[PDB]
Amino acid sequence: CPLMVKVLDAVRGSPAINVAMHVFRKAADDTWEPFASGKTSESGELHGLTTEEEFVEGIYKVEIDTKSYWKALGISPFHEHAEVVFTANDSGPRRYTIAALLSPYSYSTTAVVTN
Amino acid sequence: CPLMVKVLDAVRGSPAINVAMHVFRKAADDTWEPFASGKTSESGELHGLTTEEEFVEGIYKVEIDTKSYWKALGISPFHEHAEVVFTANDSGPRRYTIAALLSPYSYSTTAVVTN
Amino acid sequence: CPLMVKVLDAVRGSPAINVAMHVFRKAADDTWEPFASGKTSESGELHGLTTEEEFVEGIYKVEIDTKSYWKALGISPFHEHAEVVFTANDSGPRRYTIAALLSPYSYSTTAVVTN
Amino acid sequence: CPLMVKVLDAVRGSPAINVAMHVFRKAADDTWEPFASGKTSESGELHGLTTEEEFVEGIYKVEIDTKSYWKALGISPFHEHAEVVFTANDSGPRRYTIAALLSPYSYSTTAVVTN
Ligand SMILES: CSc1nc2cc(Cl)c(Oc3cccc(Cl)c3Cl)cc2[nH]1
Ligand SMILES: CSc1nc2cc(Cl)c(Oc3cccc(Cl)c3Cl)cc2[nH]1
Repeated sequence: CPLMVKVLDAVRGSPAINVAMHVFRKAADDTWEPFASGKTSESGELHGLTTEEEFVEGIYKVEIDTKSYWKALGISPFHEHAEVVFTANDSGPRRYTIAALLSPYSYSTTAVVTN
Repeated sequence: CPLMVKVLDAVRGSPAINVAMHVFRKAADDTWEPFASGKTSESGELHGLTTEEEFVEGIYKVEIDTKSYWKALGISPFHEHAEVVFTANDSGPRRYTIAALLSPYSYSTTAVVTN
Repeated sequence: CPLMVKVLDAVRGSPAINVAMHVFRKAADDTWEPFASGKTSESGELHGLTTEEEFVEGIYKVEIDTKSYWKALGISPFHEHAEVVFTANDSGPRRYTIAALLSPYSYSTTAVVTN
Repeated sequence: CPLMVKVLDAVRGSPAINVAMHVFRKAADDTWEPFASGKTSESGELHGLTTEEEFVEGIYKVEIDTKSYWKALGISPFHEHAEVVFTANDSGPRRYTIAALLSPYSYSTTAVVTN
């Protein structure tokens, strides 16, 4: 699994469950083409977005739909979504974990890159 | 000053100086049109982006060029840029402060909305 | 002002007001002796904790009563308090700003050390 | 496993490996008694600190030795250590995961509490 996302909720002290996210890849004409999408499980994890063959070099954007997550819980948050934009596989294949911690007016994201 | 941005460097424990950013407003056709831009000062702050008359309700995107910042320090970063995407909503007098804390593989952002 | 603390609320997107904290200095027998204390202002800031003459090199602990803050908002928090423990070291003129961003089950803290 | 700790490094984009930590529990005389200790594995995780029987109600402090971690990597950080202080098992047994993200001048911690 070369691209996985883990999301935690800092208000409830729990995984962030049912968070939708869309992944895009920058096309040669510099537009964002849809690449993969999914939602976090009961563990706050989203696996199986892509494969080693399909996950070629490029610039990728992970849009985490944090607004829909908070609204579904009856909370009005600040951000529309959280964005994680990065060049992937520039030096050969890597495995990426994107971790996110969500509050209504704040979020943090970090990346774990392994070879 | 209805919109200010402050950027901090978590590696050096200092304001992030000379960090360029652009602010976009979402248009009716869902494109991002330029709205304002600048570079952070020696205090890591960027003031004077817009005025109350101009800063109407809408969806705004702040795109922070974190990659050039790390590159100029000789450090290889993960992210192409940091994005902060939010709705401005009229609810009493509201000043927006967007803060971003930068590390090579991570960033945190929070909003302080005051009266 | 060689030592200032700023506290933000990530649930409400606001300064954390009336947050009490104590600062301790480590003594030669490894106990923590009281050094300074106060409560954050309406801007979430606590100034005037110490002076340059008094703020000598040493290990300092800032103990922030985050639990009382959340309790007064009707929210059950995880942490008993937030601690920031650091060494003050003379390297040019150095002002210390300690920032803490509070959520019920999380906190982030950073230091900005300027000249 | 009722108490586990996961630590990530925001500078290297990796688990934080070989981070030492000491856990203390507040005794009836209000002193901190040593409870458990360990170091994070290659995955940045520390398991096996305690057992369900031994992990009774109380106030616990997890001291994460972030200074030794950064120094061992030749970096001079701000904090002496990161502290996580919390009441555990007040409403019956729970499982706690403490997650931490480390930068030289900043850290974030969050808690995941499951039943
Ligand atoms: C893939 S299993 C897993 N490892 C984790 C490591 C950490 Cl640090 C974590 O918390 C965070 C995740 C993102 C930003 C911050 Cl600021 C924090 Cl604190 C959750 C984690 N979940
Ligand atoms: C209301 S104006 C304001 N000044 C600030 C100074 C600091 Cl250092 C601050 O910290 C942070 C900024 C971003 C992420 C994190 Cl994780 C933290 Cl901790 C927030 C601030 N907001």
